[PDB]
Amino acid sequence: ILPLNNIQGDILVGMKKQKERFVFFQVNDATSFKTALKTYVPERITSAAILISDPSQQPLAFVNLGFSNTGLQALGITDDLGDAQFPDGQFADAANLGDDLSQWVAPFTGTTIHGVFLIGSDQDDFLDQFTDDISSTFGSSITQVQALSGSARPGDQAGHEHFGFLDGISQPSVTGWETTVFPGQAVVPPGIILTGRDGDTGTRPSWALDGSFMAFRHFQQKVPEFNAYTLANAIPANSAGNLTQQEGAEFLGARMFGRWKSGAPIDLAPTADDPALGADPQRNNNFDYSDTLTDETRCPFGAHVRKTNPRQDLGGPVDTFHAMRSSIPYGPETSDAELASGVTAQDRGLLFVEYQSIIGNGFRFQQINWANNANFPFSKPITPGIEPIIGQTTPRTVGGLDPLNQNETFTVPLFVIPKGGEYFFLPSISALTATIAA
Ligand code: HEM
Ligand SMILES: *[C@@H]1O[C@H](CO)[C@@H](O)[C@H](O)[C@H]1NC(C)=O
Ligand SMILES: COc1cccc(OC)c1O
Ligand SMILES: COc1cccc(OC)c1O
Repeated sequence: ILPLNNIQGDILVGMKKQKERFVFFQVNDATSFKTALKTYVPERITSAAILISDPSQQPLAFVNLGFSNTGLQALGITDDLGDAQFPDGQFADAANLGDDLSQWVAPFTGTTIHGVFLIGSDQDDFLDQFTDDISSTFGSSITQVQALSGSARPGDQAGHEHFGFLDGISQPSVTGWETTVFPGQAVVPPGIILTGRDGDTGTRPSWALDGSFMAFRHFQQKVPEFNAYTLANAIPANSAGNLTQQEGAEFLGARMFGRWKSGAPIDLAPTADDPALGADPQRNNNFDYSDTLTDETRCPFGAHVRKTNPRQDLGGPVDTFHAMRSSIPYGPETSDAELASGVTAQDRGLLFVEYQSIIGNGFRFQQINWANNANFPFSKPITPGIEPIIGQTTPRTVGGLDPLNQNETFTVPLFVIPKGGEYFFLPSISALTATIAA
Protein backbone atom coordinates (compact mmCIF):
# COMPACT_ATOMS: atom_id res chain seq x y z
CA ILE A 1 0.00 0.00 0.00
CA LEU A 2 1.24 3.44 -1.02
CA PRO A 3 1.60 5.99 1.79
CA LEU A 4 -0.61 8.67 0.23
CA ASN A 5 0.14 11.13 3.05
CA ASN A 6 3.84 10.95 2.12
CA ILE A 7 3.68 11.36 -1.67
CA GLN A 8 3.68 14.84 -3.19
CA GLY A 9 0.20 15.17 -4.63
CA ASP A 10 0.92 16.49 -8.13
CA ILE A 11 2.80 13.27 -8.96
CA LEU A 12 -0.03 10.79 -8.36
CA VAL A 13 -3.29 12.74 -8.36
CA GLY A 14 -2.51 16.06 -10.07
CA MET A 15 -3.34 19.48 -8.63
CA LYS A 16 -6.07 20.16 -11.25
CA LYS A 17 -6.17 23.79 -10.11
CA GLN A 18 -7.29 26.63 -12.39
CA LYS A 19 -4.06 28.59 -11.79
CA GLU A 20 -0.51 27.38 -11.26
CA ARG A 21 2.85 29.06 -10.67
CA PHE A 22 6.30 27.55 -10.99
CA VAL A 23 8.76 29.45 -8.80
CA PHE A 24 12.29 28.58 -9.91
CA PHE A 25 15.00 29.29 -7.37
CA GLN A 26 18.65 29.10 -6.41
CA VAL A 27 19.84 28.27 -2.90
CA ASN A 28 22.05 31.03 -1.45
CA ASP A 29 22.63 29.59 2.03
CA ALA A 30 22.22 25.83 2.61
CA THR A 31 21.91 26.01 6.41
CA SER A 32 19.26 28.74 6.29
CA PHE A 33 17.41 26.99 3.46
CA LYS A 34 17.25 23.71 5.39
CA THR A 35 15.74 25.22 8.54
CA ALA A 36 13.27 27.22 6.42
CA LEU A 37 12.37 23.94 4.64
CA LYS A 38 11.69 22.14 7.93
CA THR A 39 9.34 25.02 8.83
CA TYR A 40 7.70 25.06 5.41
CA VAL A 41 7.04 21.38 4.67
CA PRO A 42 4.50 20.41 7.38
CA GLU A 43 2.60 23.66 6.74
CA ARG A 44 2.44 23.83 2.96
CA ILE A 45 3.52 20.69 1.07
CA THR A 46 0.41 18.95 -0.24
CA SER A 47 0.15 15.16 -0.27
CA ALA A 48 -1.82 12.84 -2.55
CA ALA A 49 -4.04 12.19 0.51
CA ILE A 50 -5.02 15.89 0.73
CA LEU A 51 -5.78 16.02 -3.02
CA ILE A 52 -8.30 13.17 -2.65
CA SER A 53 -9.87 14.67 0.49
CA ASP A 54 -13.11 16.67 0.62
CA PRO A 55 -12.58 20.15 -0.94
CA SER A 56 -13.71 21.69 2.38
CA GLN A 57 -10.70 20.09 4.12
CA GLN A 58 -8.34 21.33 1.39
CA PRO A 59 -6.06 24.39 1.57
CA LEU A 60 -6.54 27.41 -0.70
CA ALA A 61 -3.32 26.47 -2.47
CA PHE A 62 -1.42 23.24 -3.03
CA VAL A 63 2.38 23.35 -2.97
CA ASN A 64 4.88 20.80 -4.26
CA LEU A 65 8.67 21.08 -4.44
CA GLY A 66 11.34 19.59 -6.70
CA PHE A 67 15.12 19.88 -6.91
CA SER A 68 17.56 19.84 -9.78
CA ASN A 69 20.88 18.05 -9.54
CA THR A 70 22.69 21.30 -8.80
CA GLY A 71 20.10 22.04 -6.09
CA LEU A 72 20.82 18.73 -4.36
CA GLN A 73 24.56 19.45 -4.68
CA ALA A 74 24.10 22.94 -3.18
CA LEU A 75 22.41 21.27 -0.23
CA GLY A 76 25.15 18.66 0.22
CA ILE A 77 22.86 15.83 -0.95
CA THR A 78 25.36 13.97 -3.10
CA ASP A 79 23.95 10.43 -3.35
CA ASP A 80 23.49 9.33 -6.97
CA LEU A 81 19.74 9.02 -7.69
CA GLY A 82 20.36 6.49 -10.49
CA ASP A 83 18.93 8.42 -13.44
CA ALA A 84 21.07 8.87 -16.57
CA GLN A 85 19.75 12.33 -17.52
CA PHE A 86 19.00 14.07 -14.21
CA PRO A 87 22.64 14.79 -13.26
CA ASP A 88 23.55 16.86 -16.34
CA GLY A 89 20.26 18.79 -16.47
CA GLN A 90 17.95 19.37 -19.41
CA PHE A 91 19.91 22.10 -21.25
CA ALA A 92 22.72 19.55 -21.79
CA ASP A 93 20.11 17.11 -23.14
CA ALA A 94 18.17 19.62 -25.26
CA ALA A 95 19.91 18.94 -28.56
CA ASN A 96 19.15 15.22 -28.11
CA LEU A 97 15.48 16.12 -27.78
CA GLY A 98 15.69 17.96 -31.13
CA ASP A 99 15.50 21.46 -29.65
CA ASP A 100 16.62 24.57 -31.45
CA LEU A 101 18.92 25.81 -28.68
CA SER A 102 18.76 29.39 -29.97
CA GLN A 103 15.17 29.52 -28.70
CA TRP A 104 16.12 28.65 -25.12
CA VAL A 105 16.10 31.51 -22.65
CA ALA A 106 17.44 32.38 -19.21
CA PRO A 107 17.42 31.11 -16.55
CA PHE A 108 17.19 27.66 -18.18
CA THR A 109 20.39 28.01 -20.28
CA GLY A 110 22.64 26.20 -17.80
CA THR A 111 22.21 24.59 -14.38
CA THR A 112 21.68 27.73 -12.30
CA ILE A 113 18.21 26.55 -11.24
CA HIS A 114 18.28 24.55 -8.00
CA GLY A 115 14.60 23.76 -7.69
CA VAL A 116 10.99 24.66 -8.27
CA PHE A 117 8.01 25.33 -6.02
CA LEU A 118 4.77 24.38 -7.80
CA ILE A 119 1.83 26.34 -6.43
CA GLY A 120 -1.69 25.37 -7.55
CA SER A 121 -4.60 27.63 -6.65
CA ASP A 122 -7.88 29.13 -7.80
CA GLN A 123 -6.83 32.77 -8.43
CA ASP A 124 -3.71 34.74 -9.34
CA ASP A 125 -3.98 36.76 -6.12
CA PHE A 126 -3.76 33.50 -4.14
CA LEU A 127 -0.64 32.53 -6.11
CA ASP A 128 0.79 35.90 -5.03
CA GLN A 129 -0.12 35.27 -1.38
CA PHE A 130 1.59 31.87 -1.42
CA THR A 131 4.62 33.22 -3.29
CA ASP A 132 4.94 35.96 -0.65
CA ASP A 133 4.68 33.21 2.01
CA ILE A 134 7.67 31.48 0.38
CA SER A 135 9.56 34.81 0.40
CA SER A 136 8.72 35.35 4.09
CA THR A 137 9.68 31.82 5.16
CA PHE A 138 12.85 31.37 3.07
CA GLY A 139 13.99 35.00 2.91
CA SER A 140 17.47 35.51 1.50
CA SER A 141 18.26 31.76 1.75
CA ILE A 142 16.94 31.62 -1.82
CA THR A 143 16.82 33.78 -4.92
CA GLN A 144 13.72 33.46 -7.06
CA VAL A 145 15.24 33.44 -10.56
CA GLN A 146 11.98 33.09 -12.52
CA ALA A 147 8.28 32.52 -12.00
CA LEU A 148 6.17 31.03 -14.78
CA SER A 149 2.43 31.24 -14.26
CA GLY A 150 -0.37 29.46 -16.07
CA SER A 151 -4.14 29.37 -16.12
CA ALA A 152 -6.89 27.11 -17.41
CA ARG A 153 -8.64 28.57 -20.42
CA PRO A 154 -12.04 30.25 -19.88
CA GLY A 155 -15.61 29.06 -20.42
CA ASP A 156 -16.08 25.85 -22.44
CA GLN A 157 -12.32 25.85 -23.08
CA ALA A 158 -11.65 24.93 -19.46
CA GLY A 159 -9.23 21.99 -19.56
CA HIS A 160 -8.32 22.67 -23.20
CA GLU A 161 -4.85 23.74 -24.27
CA HIS A 162 -4.31 26.77 -26.56
CA PHE A 163 -4.74 24.96 -29.91
CA GLY A 164 -8.24 24.14 -28.57
CA PHE A 165 -7.90 20.48 -27.54
CA LEU A 166 -9.06 18.93 -24.25
CA ASP A 167 -5.89 17.93 -22.37
CA GLY A 168 -5.47 15.57 -19.39
CA ILE A 169 -7.73 12.68 -20.46
CA SER A 170 -5.32 9.74 -20.58
CA GLN A 171 -3.15 8.91 -17.55
CA PRO A 172 -1.75 5.64 -16.20
CA SER A 173 -3.21 4.19 -13.02
CA VAL A 174 -0.77 2.78 -10.48
CA THR A 175 -1.47 -0.23 -8.28
CA GLY A 176 -1.00 0.07 -4.50
CA TRP A 177 -3.96 2.35 -3.71
CA GLU A 178 -7.74 2.42 -4.20
CA THR A 179 -8.90 4.65 -7.07
CA THR A 180 -11.29 4.53 -10.04
CA VAL A 181 -9.86 2.89 -13.17
CA PHE A 182 -11.49 3.75 -16.49
CA PRO A 183 -11.96 1.40 -19.46
CA GLY A 184 -8.79 1.54 -21.58
CA GLN A 185 -6.69 3.05 -18.80
CA ALA A 186 -3.27 1.39 -18.36
CA VAL A 187 -2.72 -0.16 -14.94
CA VAL A 188 0.99 -0.18 -14.08
CA PRO A 189 3.10 -1.08 -11.05
CA PRO A 190 3.72 2.03 -8.92
CA GLY A 191 7.46 2.10 -9.71
CA ILE A 192 6.78 3.25 -13.26
CA ILE A 193 6.00 6.62 -11.60
CA LEU A 194 7.44 6.39 -8.06
CA THR A 195 11.15 5.83 -7.52
CA GLY A 196 11.99 2.78 -5.41
CA ARG A 197 8.61 1.07 -5.91
CA ASP A 198 7.90 -2.20 -7.76
CA GLY A 199 8.48 -1.69 -11.49
CA ASP A 200 11.32 0.79 -11.06
CA THR A 201 14.65 -0.63 -12.25
CA GLY A 202 16.88 2.36 -11.40
CA THR A 203 19.41 2.22 -8.57
CA ARG A 204 17.87 4.46 -5.89
CA PRO A 205 19.05 5.62 -2.49
CA SER A 206 16.56 4.43 0.14
CA TRP A 207 15.62 8.07 0.83
CA ALA A 208 14.41 8.40 -2.78
CA LEU A 209 11.47 6.04 -2.12
CA ASP A 210 8.14 7.53 -3.27
CA GLY A 211 9.70 10.42 -5.13
CA SER A 212 9.45 11.00 -8.88
CA PHE A 213 11.32 12.78 -11.67
CA MET A 214 9.65 15.71 -13.38
CA ALA A 215 10.42 16.73 -16.94
CA PHE A 216 9.42 20.38 -17.10
CA ARG A 217 9.13 22.06 -20.52
CA HIS A 218 8.20 25.66 -21.24
CA PHE A 219 6.52 25.56 -24.66
CA GLN A 220 5.41 28.62 -26.60
CA GLN A 221 2.55 27.83 -29.00
CA LYS A 222 1.85 29.40 -32.39
CA VAL A 223 -1.94 29.26 -32.46
CA PRO A 224 -2.83 31.53 -35.41
CA GLU A 225 -0.18 29.68 -37.44
CA PHE A 226 -1.63 26.27 -36.48
CA ASN A 227 -5.15 27.42 -37.36
CA ALA A 228 -4.04 28.90 -40.70
CA TYR A 229 -2.11 25.71 -41.53
CA THR A 230 -5.19 23.53 -40.95
CA LEU A 231 -7.33 25.85 -43.09
CA ALA A 232 -4.74 25.88 -45.92
CA ASN A 233 -4.44 22.08 -45.80
CA ALA A 234 -8.05 21.24 -44.95
CA ILE A 235 -8.95 17.65 -45.73
CA PRO A 236 -11.38 17.70 -48.68
CA ALA A 237 -13.36 14.55 -47.72
CA ASN A 238 -13.43 11.57 -45.45
CA SER A 239 -15.27 8.23 -45.54
CA ALA A 240 -18.56 9.86 -44.54
CA GLY A 241 -18.51 12.42 -47.36
CA ASN A 242 -17.24 15.77 -48.53
CA LEU A 243 -16.17 18.31 -45.95
CA THR A 244 -16.58 22.07 -45.98
CA GLN A 245 -13.23 23.82 -45.58
CA GLN A 246 -13.99 24.56 -41.91
CA GLU A 247 -14.89 20.90 -41.33
CA GLY A 248 -11.78 19.76 -43.19
CA ALA A 249 -9.57 22.05 -41.09
CA GLU A 250 -11.08 20.81 -37.83
CA PHE A 251 -10.66 17.25 -39.10
CA LEU A 252 -7.01 17.86 -39.99
CA GLY A 253 -6.40 19.15 -36.44
CA ALA A 254 -8.02 16.02 -35.03
CA ARG A 255 -5.90 13.83 -37.32
CA MET A 256 -2.74 15.55 -36.08
CA PHE A 257 -3.63 14.96 -32.42
CA GLY A 258 -5.52 11.67 -32.60
CA ARG A 259 -8.44 13.31 -30.75
CA TRP A 260 -11.04 15.89 -31.62
CA LYS A 261 -10.98 19.13 -29.61
CA SER A 262 -13.82 17.70 -27.49
CA GLY A 263 -11.56 14.84 -26.41
CA ALA A 264 -13.32 12.25 -28.56
CA PRO A 265 -10.58 9.86 -29.76
CA ILE A 266 -10.54 9.51 -33.55
CA ASP A 267 -10.02 5.74 -33.27
CA LEU A 268 -13.62 5.63 -31.91
CA ALA A 269 -14.96 8.67 -33.80
CA PRO A 270 -13.03 8.54 -37.08
CA THR A 271 -15.14 10.84 -39.32
CA ALA A 272 -16.94 13.40 -37.11
CA ASP A 273 -16.66 14.72 -33.60
CA ASP A 274 -18.71 13.10 -30.83
CA PRO A 275 -18.69 15.62 -27.98
CA ALA A 276 -20.72 13.29 -25.71
CA LEU A 277 -17.92 10.73 -26.07
CA GLY A 278 -15.18 13.35 -25.49
CA ALA A 279 -16.78 14.26 -22.17
CA ASP A 280 -17.18 10.60 -21.15
CA PRO A 281 -14.23 9.31 -19.09
CA GLN A 282 -15.79 5.82 -19.14
CA ARG A 283 -15.38 5.58 -22.93
CA ASN A 284 -13.02 8.32 -24.17
CA ASN A 285 -9.99 6.16 -23.39
CA ASN A 286 -11.43 2.78 -24.38
CA PHE A 287 -9.44 2.11 -27.57
CA ASP A 288 -6.06 0.61 -28.37
CA TYR A 289 -5.53 0.97 -32.17
CA SER A 290 -6.18 -2.80 -32.59
CA ASP A 291 -8.78 -1.85 -35.22
CA THR A 292 -6.23 0.21 -37.21
CA LEU A 293 -2.82 -1.44 -36.81
CA THR A 294 -2.20 -1.80 -40.55
CA ASP A 295 -4.05 1.16 -42.08
CA GLU A 296 -4.53 4.88 -41.34
CA THR A 297 -8.21 5.49 -42.07
CA ARG A 298 -9.25 5.46 -38.43
CA CYS A 299 -6.07 7.13 -37.08
CA PRO A 300 -2.73 8.17 -38.61
CA PHE A 301 0.29 6.21 -37.40
CA GLY A 302 1.98 9.51 -36.43
CA ALA A 303 -0.82 11.32 -34.53
CA HIS A 304 0.30 12.91 -31.23
CA VAL A 305 -1.43 10.53 -28.81
CA ARG A 306 -0.50 7.45 -30.85
CA LYS A 307 3.18 8.45 -30.89
CA THR A 308 3.31 9.23 -27.17
CA ASN A 309 1.28 6.16 -26.19
CA PRO A 310 1.36 3.55 -28.95
CA ARG A 311 -1.02 1.12 -27.16
CA GLN A 312 -1.38 -2.03 -29.35
CA ASP A 313 1.22 -0.75 -31.84
CA LEU A 314 3.65 -2.20 -29.26
CA GLY A 315 2.02 -5.65 -29.54
CA GLY A 316 0.30 -5.62 -26.15
CA PRO A 317 0.34 -3.88 -22.74
CA VAL A 318 3.77 -2.51 -21.79
CA ASP A 319 4.31 -0.91 -18.35
CA THR A 320 7.59 0.75 -19.10
CA PHE A 321 6.83 3.92 -21.07
CA HIS A 322 3.79 5.31 -19.28
CA ALA A 323 4.03 8.61 -17.42
CA MET A 324 1.78 11.09 -15.56
CA ARG A 325 1.16 14.59 -16.90
CA SER A 326 0.14 17.71 -15.00
CA SER A 327 0.50 20.46 -17.58
CA ILE A 328 -1.23 23.83 -17.59
CA PRO A 329 -1.74 26.37 -20.40
CA TYR A 330 -0.43 29.92 -20.08
CA GLY A 331 -1.07 33.25 -21.71
CA PRO A 332 -4.04 35.16 -23.10
CA GLU A 333 -6.72 33.90 -25.45
CA THR A 334 -6.01 34.23 -29.15
CA SER A 335 -7.84 37.29 -30.46
CA ASP A 336 -10.02 37.41 -33.59
CA ALA A 337 -7.52 39.79 -35.22
CA GLU A 338 -4.64 37.42 -34.43
CA LEU A 339 -6.45 34.48 -36.03
CA ALA A 340 -7.34 36.58 -39.08
CA SER A 341 -3.69 37.62 -39.52
CA GLY A 342 -2.44 34.04 -39.10
CA VAL A 343 0.44 35.45 -37.03
CA THR A 344 1.14 35.14 -33.29
CA ALA A 345 1.19 38.51 -31.49
CA GLN A 346 1.15 37.34 -27.86
CA ASP A 347 3.11 34.88 -25.73
CA ARG A 348 0.98 31.84 -24.92
CA GLY A 349 1.65 28.12 -24.62
CA LEU A 350 1.95 25.19 -22.26
CA LEU A 351 3.79 24.71 -19.01
CA PHE A 352 4.35 21.01 -19.53
CA VAL A 353 4.93 18.64 -16.60
CA GLU A 354 5.53 14.90 -16.88
CA TYR A 355 6.39 12.51 -14.04
CA GLN A 356 8.10 9.11 -14.25
CA SER A 357 10.63 7.09 -12.27
CA ILE A 358 13.02 6.88 -15.26
CA ILE A 359 13.27 10.02 -17.36
CA GLY A 360 14.66 7.99 -20.27
CA ASN A 361 11.60 5.73 -20.31
CA GLY A 362 8.86 8.37 -20.00
CA PHE A 363 9.16 11.89 -21.40
CA ARG A 364 12.45 11.23 -23.16
CA PHE A 365 11.38 7.94 -24.76
CA GLN A 366 8.11 9.49 -25.96
CA GLN A 367 10.05 12.42 -27.42
CA ILE A 368 13.12 10.81 -28.99
CA ASN A 369 12.40 7.14 -29.64
CA TRP A 370 8.83 7.75 -30.71
CA ALA A 371 7.77 11.30 -31.68
CA ASN A 372 11.09 12.20 -33.41
CA ASN A 373 11.36 8.85 -35.17
CA ALA A 374 9.88 8.75 -38.67
CA ASN A 375 10.03 4.96 -38.57
CA PHE A 376 7.98 4.58 -35.41
CA PRO A 377 5.57 2.86 -34.88
CA PHE A 378 7.37 -0.09 -36.47
CA SER A 379 6.15 -2.61 -39.06
CA LYS A 380 3.66 -0.25 -40.76
CA PRO A 381 2.80 -0.28 -44.50
CA ILE A 382 3.39 3.51 -44.76
CA THR A 383 6.21 5.42 -43.02
CA PRO A 384 4.58 7.17 -40.04
CA GLY A 385 6.79 10.26 -40.12
CA ILE A 386 7.42 12.96 -37.54
CA GLU A 387 4.76 13.67 -34.90
CA PRO A 388 3.23 16.98 -36.10
CA ILE A 389 2.64 18.60 -32.68
CA ILE A 390 5.95 18.04 -30.82
CA GLY A 391 8.17 15.95 -33.14
CA GLN A 392 11.43 17.82 -33.75
CA THR A 393 13.30 16.01 -36.52
CA THR A 394 13.69 17.90 -39.81
CA PRO A 395 12.11 17.74 -42.25
CA ARG A 396 8.91 17.60 -40.15
CA THR A 397 7.20 15.29 -42.62
CA VAL A 398 4.25 13.14 -41.56
CA GLY A 399 2.17 10.73 -43.66
CA GLY A 400 -1.38 9.51 -43.54
CA LEU A 401 -3.16 12.64 -42.31
CA ASP A 402 -5.65 12.40 -45.18
CA PRO A 403 -7.51 9.11 -44.67
CA LEU A 404 -8.48 8.99 -48.37
CA ASN A 405 -4.93 9.74 -49.57
CA GLN A 406 -2.71 8.06 -46.99
CA ASN A 407 0.48 8.22 -49.04
CA GLU A 408 0.23 12.01 -49.15
CA THR A 409 2.85 13.58 -46.91
CA PHE A 410 2.45 16.80 -44.98
CA THR A 411 5.48 18.93 -44.08
CA VAL A 412 4.31 20.72 -40.97
CA PRO A 413 5.76 23.98 -39.60
CA LEU A 414 6.74 23.73 -35.93
CA PHE A 415 3.93 25.28 -33.86
CA VAL A 416 5.42 24.35 -30.47
CA ILE A 417 8.66 26.06 -29.50
CA PRO A 418 10.71 24.87 -26.50
CA LYS A 419 11.83 27.96 -24.55
CA GLY A 420 13.50 26.09 -21.69
CA GLY A 421 13.03 23.23 -19.29
CA GLU A 422 14.64 21.23 -16.54
CA TYR A 423 14.75 17.79 -14.94
CA PHE A 424 13.71 17.81 -11.27
CA PHE A 425 13.41 15.23 -8.53
CA LEU A 426 10.43 15.50 -6.17
CA PRO A 427 11.22 13.64 -2.96
CA SER A 428 8.70 12.11 -0.59
CA ILE A 429 7.37 14.47 2.06
CA SER A 430 9.34 12.71 4.82
CA ALA A 431 12.51 12.81 2.68
CA LEU A 432 12.17 16.59 2.35
CA THR A 433 12.76 17.03 6.08
CA ALA A 434 14.62 13.83 7.06
CA THR A 435 17.12 13.89 4.17
CA ILE A 436 17.11 17.08 2.09
CA ALA A 437 16.97 19.29 5.20
CA ALA A 438 19.23 17.12 7.40
C1 HEM B 1 2.45 22.22 -26.36
C2 HEM B 1 2.78 20.92 -26.43
C3 HEM B 1 1.73 19.80 -26.24
C4 HEM B 1 0.40 19.86 -26.40
C5 HEM B 1 -0.46 21.05 -26.88
C6 HEM B 1 -0.14 18.56 -26.08
C7 HEM B 1 -1.47 18.20 -26.13
C8 HEM B 1 -2.00 16.96 -25.83
C9 HEM B 1 -3.38 16.58 -25.98
C10 HEM B 1 -4.50 17.52 -26.47
C11 HEM B 1 -3.51 15.30 -25.59
C12 HEM B 1 -4.78 14.42 -25.60
C13 HEM B 1 -5.55 14.38 -24.28
C14 HEM B 1 -4.88 13.58 -23.19
O1 HEM B 1 -4.82 12.33 -23.27
O2 HEM B 1 -4.42 14.20 -22.20
C15 HEM B 1 -2.19 14.84 -25.21
C16 HEM B 1 -1.89 13.58 -24.76
C17 HEM B 1 -0.64 13.13 -24.41
N1 HEM B 1 0.55 13.83 -24.56
FE1 HEM B 1 0.74 15.76 -25.22
N2 HEM B 1 0.91 17.71 -25.74
C18 HEM B 1 2.06 18.46 -25.79
C19 HEM B 1 3.32 17.99 -25.54
C20 HEM B 1 3.63 16.71 -25.16
C21 HEM B 1 4.97 16.19 -24.96
C22 HEM B 1 6.26 17.02 -25.14
C23 HEM B 1 4.87 14.91 -24.58
C24 HEM B 1 5.99 13.89 -24.23
C25 HEM B 1 7.15 13.87 -24.90
C26 HEM B 1 3.46 14.59 -24.53
C27 HEM B 1 2.93 13.38 -24.13
C28 HEM B 1 1.61 13.05 -24.11
C29 HEM B 1 1.10 11.80 -23.59
C30 HEM B 1 1.87 10.62 -22.97
C31 HEM B 1 -0.38 11.86 -23.79
C32 HEM B 1 -1.35 10.73 -23.42
C33 HEM B 1 -1.32 9.70 -24.54
C34 HEM B 1 -2.22 8.53 -24.25
O3 HEM B 1 -2.10 7.93 -23.15
O4 HEM B 1 -3.05 8.19 -25.13
N3 HEM B 1 2.74 15.69 -24.92
N4 HEM B 1 -1.30 15.86 -25.39
C1 LIG C 1 -17.69 15.97 -53.43
O1 LIG C 1 -16.55 16.73 -53.81
C2 LIG C 1 -16.12 16.57 -55.15
C3 LIG C 1 -14.89 17.45 -55.36
O2 LIG C 1 -13.85 17.01 -54.50
C4 LIG C 1 -17.25 16.96 -56.12
O3 LIG C 1 -16.85 16.66 -57.44
C5 LIG C 1 -18.54 16.20 -55.78
O4 LIG C 1 -19.60 16.67 -56.59
C6 LIG C 1 -18.89 16.38 -54.30
N1 LIG C 1 -20.12 15.70 -53.90
C7 LIG C 1 -20.41 14.40 -54.00
C8 LIG C 1 -21.78 14.01 -53.50
O5 LIG C 1 -19.66 13.53 -54.45
C1 LIG D 1 -5.70 0.73 -24.06
O1 LIG D 1 -4.44 1.13 -23.45
C2 LIG D 1 -3.32 0.42 -23.80
C3 LIG D 1 -3.40 -0.80 -24.46
C4 LIG D 1 -2.23 -1.47 -24.79
C5 LIG D 1 -0.98 -0.92 -24.45
C6 LIG D 1 -0.90 0.31 -23.80
O2 LIG D 1 0.30 0.89 -23.47
C7 LIG D 1 1.48 0.40 -24.13
C8 LIG D 1 -2.08 0.98 -23.47
O3 LIG D 1 -2.06 2.20 -22.82
C1 LIG E 1 -1.05 -5.52 -44.00
O1 LIG E 1 -0.04 -4.88 -43.19
C2 LIG E 1 1.15 -4.62 -43.80
C3 LIG E 1 1.34 -4.80 -45.18
C4 LIG E 1 2.58 -4.51 -45.75
C5 LIG E 1 3.63 -4.03 -44.96
C6 LIG E 1 3.43 -3.84 -43.58
O2 LIG E 1 4.42 -3.36 -42.76
C7 LIG E 1 5.77 -3.52 -43.24
C8 LIG E 1 2.19 -4.13 -43.02
O3 LIG E 1 2.00 -3.94 -41.68
